[PDB]
Amino acid sequence: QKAAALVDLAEDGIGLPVEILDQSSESARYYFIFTRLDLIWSLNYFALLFLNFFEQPLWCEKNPKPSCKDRDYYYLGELPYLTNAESIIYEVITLAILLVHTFFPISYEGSRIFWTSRLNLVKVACVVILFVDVLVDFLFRIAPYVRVIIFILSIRELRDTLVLLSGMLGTYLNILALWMLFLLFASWIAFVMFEDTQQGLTVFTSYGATLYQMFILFTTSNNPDVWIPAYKSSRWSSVFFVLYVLIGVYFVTNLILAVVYDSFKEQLAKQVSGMDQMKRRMLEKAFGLIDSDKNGEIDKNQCIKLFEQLTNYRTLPKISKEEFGLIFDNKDEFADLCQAIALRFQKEEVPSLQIYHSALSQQLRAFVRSPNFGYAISFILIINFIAVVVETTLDIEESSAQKPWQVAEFVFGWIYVLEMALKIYTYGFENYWREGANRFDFLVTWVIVIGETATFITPFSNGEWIRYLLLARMLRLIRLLMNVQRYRAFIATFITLIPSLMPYLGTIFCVLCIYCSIGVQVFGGLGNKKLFETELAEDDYLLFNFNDYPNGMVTLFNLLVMGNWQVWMESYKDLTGTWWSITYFVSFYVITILLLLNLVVAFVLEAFFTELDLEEEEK
Amino acid sequence: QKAAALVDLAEDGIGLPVEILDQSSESARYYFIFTRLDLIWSLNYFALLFLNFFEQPLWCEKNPKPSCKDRDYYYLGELPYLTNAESIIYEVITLAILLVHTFFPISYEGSRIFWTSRLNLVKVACVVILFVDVLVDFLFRIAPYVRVIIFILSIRELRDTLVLLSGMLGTYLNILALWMLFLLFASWIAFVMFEDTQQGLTVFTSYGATLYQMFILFTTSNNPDVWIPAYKSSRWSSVFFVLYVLIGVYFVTNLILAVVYDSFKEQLAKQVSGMDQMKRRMLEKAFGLIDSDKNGEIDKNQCIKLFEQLTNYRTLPKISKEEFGLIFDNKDEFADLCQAIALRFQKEEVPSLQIYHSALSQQLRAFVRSPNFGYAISFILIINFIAVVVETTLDIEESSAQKPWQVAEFVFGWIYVLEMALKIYTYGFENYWREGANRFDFLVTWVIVIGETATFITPFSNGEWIRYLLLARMLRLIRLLMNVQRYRAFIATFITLIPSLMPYLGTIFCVLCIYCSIGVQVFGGLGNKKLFETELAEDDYLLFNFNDYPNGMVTLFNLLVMGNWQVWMESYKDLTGTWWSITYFVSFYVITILLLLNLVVAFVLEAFFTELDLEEEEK
Ligand SMILES: COc1ccc([C@@H]2N[C@@H](C(=O)O)Cc3c2[nH]c2ccccc32)cc1CN1CCN(c2ccccc2F)CC1
Ligand SMILES: COc1ccc([C@@H]2N[C@@H](C(=O)O)Cc3c2[nH]c2ccccc32)cc1CN1CCN(c2ccccc2F)CC1
Ligand SMILES: [Ca+2]
Ligand SMILES: [Ca+2]
Ligand SMILES: [Ca+2]
Ligand SMILES: [Ca+2]
Ligand SMILES: [Ca+2]
Ligand SMILES: [Ca+2]
Ligand SMILES: [Ca+2]
Ligand SMILES: [Ca+2]
Ligand SMILES: [Ca+2]
Ligand SMILES: [Ca+2]
Repeated sequence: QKAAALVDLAEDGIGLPVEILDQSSESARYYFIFTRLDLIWSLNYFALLFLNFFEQPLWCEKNPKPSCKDRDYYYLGELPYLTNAESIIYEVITLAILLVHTFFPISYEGSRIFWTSRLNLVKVACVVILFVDVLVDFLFRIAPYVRVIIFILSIRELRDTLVLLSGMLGTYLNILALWMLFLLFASWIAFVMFEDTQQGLTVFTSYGATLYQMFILFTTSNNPDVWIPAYKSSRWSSVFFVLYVLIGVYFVTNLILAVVYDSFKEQLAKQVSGMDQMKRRMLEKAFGLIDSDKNGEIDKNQCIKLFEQLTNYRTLPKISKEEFGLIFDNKDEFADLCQAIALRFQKEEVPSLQIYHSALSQQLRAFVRSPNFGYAISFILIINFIAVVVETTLDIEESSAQKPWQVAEFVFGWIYVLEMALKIYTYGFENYWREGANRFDFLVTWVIVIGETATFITPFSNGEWIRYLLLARMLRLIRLLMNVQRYRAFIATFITLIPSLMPYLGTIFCVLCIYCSIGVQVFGGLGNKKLFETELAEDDYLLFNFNDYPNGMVTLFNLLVMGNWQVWMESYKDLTGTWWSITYFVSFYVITILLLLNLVVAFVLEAFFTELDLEEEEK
Repeated sequence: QKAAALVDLAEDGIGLPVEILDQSSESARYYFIFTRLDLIWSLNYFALLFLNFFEQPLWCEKNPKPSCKDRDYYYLGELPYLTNAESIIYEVITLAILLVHTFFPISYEGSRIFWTSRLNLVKVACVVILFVDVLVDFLFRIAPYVRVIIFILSIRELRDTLVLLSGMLGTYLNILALWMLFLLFASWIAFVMFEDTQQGLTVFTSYGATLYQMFILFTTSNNPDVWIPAYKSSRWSSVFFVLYVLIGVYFVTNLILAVVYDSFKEQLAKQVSGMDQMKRRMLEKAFGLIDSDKNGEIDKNQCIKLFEQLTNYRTLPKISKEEFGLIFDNKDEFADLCQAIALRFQKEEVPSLQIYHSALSQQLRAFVRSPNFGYAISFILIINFIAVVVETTLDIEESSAQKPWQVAEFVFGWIYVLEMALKIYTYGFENYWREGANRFDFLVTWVIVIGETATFITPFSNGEWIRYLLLARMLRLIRLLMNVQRYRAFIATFITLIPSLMPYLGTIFCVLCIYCSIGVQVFGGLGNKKLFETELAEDDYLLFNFNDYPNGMVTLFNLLVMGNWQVWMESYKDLTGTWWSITYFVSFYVITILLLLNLVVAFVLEAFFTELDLEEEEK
């Protein structure tokens, strides 16, 4: 419908999808049908992108290919790894399925328009660097790097997040320079102080070592341990370090975050503003198609229809009458009107789903929308909680009475696949997928049903571990505490934080994956027998990894939490012998600790502060 | 002057002193003269309060008074300590000088008014608990506690800061309860997971130990070390802890600060608002005395005088004329007028200082206010910097040529005592004390001159260490970088942070002093010979303190930076044997790490954010 090309586009303004094709000459118009089918394609790609990115943890390492002992607990590792005969198939498969997706934009874009767009040219550019590796691998250095790189821009949420980092990255280098001058100047005054004293052994390499130590003391990871010989020479030596750590942590390290916070708050206001201009680009598009006379304004009889399919197709406002004209007695105004319909009149109605009779289903559908059903599943999870605490508490007692209660938990898992099956049937798959909590339950109910088929066709620890975890589907009981006025902002922020922090937690995560590809290449060994035991002992327990990519992934996490992080840096230094290997650890800290982790803090607070002004606005 | 009782009070509104005596029937009026002399009394008390608070570090410990070996390196300590024969004198002296100060309010207050005021009654209450100890000490448990307690409220800046904590302390307990439930619930799911596995040795005491470990992992101080047996049993064990540390640090620990931030921002808006009502209480007081007719408004001829002694006594606006009435052609309006005079017309003029001739001094005074003098001392510190870097760099070379340059640094110290003596003479001691940088230099110039008298009457390390440090008087060269538009907000915040963070850094500091008095009493020993070596080894190097109050003060700092903090908590646990000694460490963390240190972060950012909107306002 000529009028429906705009109502559907008005709900696209409220729902906020993003596409940039101006002309186009549900059902709208031609360019839309070129892109419309991408949705199933996008859903199937979703699995491909995940597996493409994971082809690097499951990848076979590069240092085992030469000498010496092949696939041993020596130079430790723990995953399935890979055989290239079984590797290239996935390279070929993931690549081929990928290439269909990267050139699919030309369907809805122009031929030259696709090639000239900076997004699609780099997309195909990393698409051409992964094909050459595959051909050469068939008959390996920067091959995993394009996996994560083609992954970070394969998703828009990670892409706009990386762009947000760019605008604030410039001011971040200038404060790092001042941070460097502080470390530089503080290292100087510290070294001269302790050249004619006993701590000349810690300042033996002098400024080169004393800057390295004042740098880790800036992280306080070695606070009582780095200046303990000086504190043994004179008690008044501590006066310097409490002075330094004070300024270093409470003055320096604090206002560093205050920079990111403001720079992040600025760039986020830049992103949502351009998001508004983009959203209005569809709203002005919809209006521009119903204003045929180009005068800039629409008539009554020309807008009574636009409301008429807005009240029917999308949301529930009112009913049209002959009193329509009784209530009666521009381009930029229509956008505000639908945005006002978007907050009050808007409650996205059910899409279809049938060639079927409502009769037999009509019973179940009304009794399931009743609030008493919401209380029923609630009490079912309460009686499930007191049930789970008994099965688990009978494992610790080791009494064999853990068995009868643990099979009753399986019947609880059947209550929820019933609940999943009856609720998706009584609301529609799209309405059931609209709310965030129901998407979760669906995929966690489906991790139970694949467990049931597996656990019972396969044949305790085969069933206890795989099922007792999914009591996490009883975690929406925490929404109860939002009724308490105190904890409302806390839980409501946290709940709204879990998804909103995920694009930022996936970005910092991809950094480790680039970093782990580097650590694998540069640190393949570990002189494995005399340098391993001399370097670390209590920390050799810690440095039992980073010879494997998952081992490297968990140890970058240990460096990401910064818990005894310097024991990896100081060791891999003397495992390589040169001071230039600690740069990998200095570059890590600067890029993720002083930057990415400082960023996610400002996001949480700003998200919490936005939750405050929101609950303040309702009253 | 009847008119001058109000202009001086109007500058008290702009300068913001605080006193609460309504009637009073420089020179103002009777109640003021009762308080006016307190200024010299307050300056002398300033030294008394400092020494009173320090009578606890220099205090002789309590566990050495019984057995066994008296004053040995055994159960280690390092300060001068105390002999009670030489202790009580300072008790008697500090007490007697104190009591004069605590009852001095009755001079300007009413007799019943002093006794009924909650401030003065508790002031005298801790004044009566310190007198009983002194009498009994002459012929000891809660005696140091009233030192810090009578100190935290002896200064208004620490007092209003403690009050700011009170309004936000209530909501802090409720989030601690949710933090406790997270630790509780996470400890549960963690223990049941690892009861039938190898990590049953770390979860040997089960929930009691696993909560204790998940609590320290929440601090990440033992991140790679606490779950290393589980990661050795299965690689998929790390999936749980990365999940937990993620939520624990990035979700939980973050929004905890977001609470303090908002609660701190609220209570700070409460403090400055009541500060404004208090400031206006003097402004409405000054107006109320020049409005004799009580109608609420003042005449021209009645306000032309008030401006006439405002332009003469305090600041420089304009000149009165017969054109005064040519420019011409209420209570709440007059306050805004002087506050507008306070930002534009206001530039606090020089107080007197003489019975002397300006003649011989009139030369030096005009040549020192010239900008070329500011460039002269600037180049003098630049040539001082390149001078200091050579003397120090000749100590490291150990060449005897360090001597001639190091005596030339003494002549630099004479340039600055000259600069101090000529500048205080050409501006007045009060103008020289008005600016914050000049107060600093004065006291650091005076730490040089006491060094000169000492260093030369006493007779290298006797002179190098005591003088090369005071190159810190060349630190105002950092104000240069404020000319660079990038680093302006950074340095300007930092400079405005150093004093503004001091009342908050003194508050957290006094907490350690209460806490150290506790650690001394409860932990006097260290079974010193078998439990010391079995408890800690690498950490016995760390646990070489907390048997002395300064030793306890530096180790609470080590716990304050949270660097390997659990090694003190876990040890003093098995040094006492009971789990209830770790509460001292849990109570510490909660009170200062999750509360006070989270607070000083919000202050820095808010101070930095206020510096941003300030530099934005000038343009
Ligand atoms: C690594 O090599 C150096 C060794 C000593 C010094 C100075 N020598 C010291 C002394 O004499 O006290 C300490 C000190 C210096 N400058 C200061 C300024 C303020 C406070 C302390 C100092 C500078 C450098 C730096 N070079 C060489 C290396 N470069 C450099 C290296 C990496 C990144 C950026 C850089 F640019 C450029 C300049
Ligand atoms: C210290 O003693 C206990 C031992 C076990 C439990 C519970 N037993 C566990 C189980 O069976 O899994 C773990 C668990 C419980 N409750 C939960 C709620 C949510 C998640 C996990 C749990 C409770 C307590 C607490 N008592 C006794 C001690 N008190 C208590 C002690 C200090 C401060 C405040 C308090 F109030 C009051 C209630
Ligand atoms: Ca390959
Ligand atoms: Ca020396
Ligand atoms: Ca029209
Ligand atoms: Ca057991
Ligand atoms: Ca490890
Ligand atoms: Ca005493
Ligand atoms: Ca089991
Ligand atoms: Ca009047
Ligand atoms: Ca030397
Ligand atoms: Ca120590």
